[PDB]
Amino acid sequence: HMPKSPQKPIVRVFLPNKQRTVVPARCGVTVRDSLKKALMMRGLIPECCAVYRIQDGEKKPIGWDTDISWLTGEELHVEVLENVPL
Repeated sequence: HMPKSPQKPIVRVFLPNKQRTVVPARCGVTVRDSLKKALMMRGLIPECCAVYRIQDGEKKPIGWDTDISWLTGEELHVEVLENVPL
């Protein structure tokens, strides 16, 4: 056994209903494929969830299929497009 080793570059994603998670920013991997676990455990599909970052005080939208490496050290916030789960 060894202690935790988070010595990797990461991204801070805030999930709906006061939840949050941190994922390692890897080159080649998309934000979608990174947060797929977080979405799954929340029961949310990527197409019903919107992501944005804050730059110079402005909220700019982000595509799920963008490489998470582009967001190394960014704090993301998720929005629910349709709250009622069908």
